[PDB]
Amino acid sequence: YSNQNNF
Repeated sequence: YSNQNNF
């Protein structure tokens, strides 16, 4: 699993 949250 890999995730990036760019607010």
